[PDB]
Amino acid sequence: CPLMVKVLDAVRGSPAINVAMHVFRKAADDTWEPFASGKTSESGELHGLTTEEEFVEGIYKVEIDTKSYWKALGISPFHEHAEVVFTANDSGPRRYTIAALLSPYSYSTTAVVTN
Amino acid sequence: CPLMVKVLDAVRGSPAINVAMHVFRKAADDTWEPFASGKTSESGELHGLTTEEEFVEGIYKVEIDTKSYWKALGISPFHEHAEVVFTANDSGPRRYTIAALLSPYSYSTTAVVTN
Ligand SMILES: CCc1oc2ccccc2c1C(=O)c1cc(I)c(O)c(I)c1
Ligand SMILES: CCc1oc2ccccc2c1C(=O)c1cc(I)c(O)c(I)c1
Repeated sequence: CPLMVKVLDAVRGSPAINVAMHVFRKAADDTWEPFASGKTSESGELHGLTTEEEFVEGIYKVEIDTKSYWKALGISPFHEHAEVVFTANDSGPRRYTIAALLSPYSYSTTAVVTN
Repeated sequence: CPLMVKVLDAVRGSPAINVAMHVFRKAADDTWEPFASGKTSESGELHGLTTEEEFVEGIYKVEIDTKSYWKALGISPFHEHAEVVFTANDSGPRRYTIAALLSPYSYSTTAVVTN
């Protein structure tokens, strides 16, 4: 699992469950091409998005649909989505965990990158 | 000043000075059109982006060039940029501060919306 995404809820102190997200990869013409998508599980984690063969060098974007998550909880959030953009595998393959911690008007994102 | 941006540095404990950013407004065809841009001041703030007349309801994206900021300090960053995508809503007189707190492998953003 070279790319995993973990989402937490800072209001409830819990994993953020059923959070949809889309992953895009920048193509040679500099447009965003669909790469993978999914939703977080009961643990707030989304596994199995890609494989080591498919996950080549490039610039990737993870668009986390935080708006839908908050609205289903009756909260009108500030952000449309949390957007994480990064170069992957520039120095050879890595494993990437993209984490997001969500509040209605704020979010943080970090990456844990291992060899 | 209906819209202001402030950027802090979590490694140095200081405003993030000379950080470039562009603001985009979502167009009818889902494209991002340039709206405003600038560089943060010695206080890490960017003022005068727009006016109340021009800053109408809609979806806006602030794209913060965090990669160049870290490169200039000699620090290897994870993100290509920090993106903040939000809907501007007319519900009372509102002034928006978009803030970002930067680390090489992590960032946080929040909105301080006041009257
Ligand atoms: C931005 C997301 C985030 O905010 C934080 C605030 C305080 C401490 C950690 C975090 C954190 C994490 O990244 C994170 C949390 C867990 I639990 C975890 O298992 C993994 I891997 C990553
Ligand atoms: C993500 C932005 C952010 O990260 C933080 C981490 C800890 C405490 C506060 C913050 C903070 C702020 O909102 C913020 C900070 C300052 I100083 C400020 O002048 C204004 I307006 C806003």
